[PDB]
Amino acid sequence: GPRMQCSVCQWIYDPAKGEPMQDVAPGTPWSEVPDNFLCPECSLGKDVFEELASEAK
Ligand SMILES: [Zn+2]
Repeated sequence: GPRMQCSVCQWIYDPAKGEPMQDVAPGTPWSEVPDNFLCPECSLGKDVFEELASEAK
């Protein structure tokens, strides 16, 4: 259960919470996360995004 963050607004993405109400349910691979996804605070082209996501191992 990793978590990412945007180096713009500073929004942490916890797969344990995610934005299931945005076409992205918890426990989702950042990879699967459709580029359509845009930080609700600093959208972002998913380019300024890093870290990990989705719970595993
Ligand atoms: Zn953000």
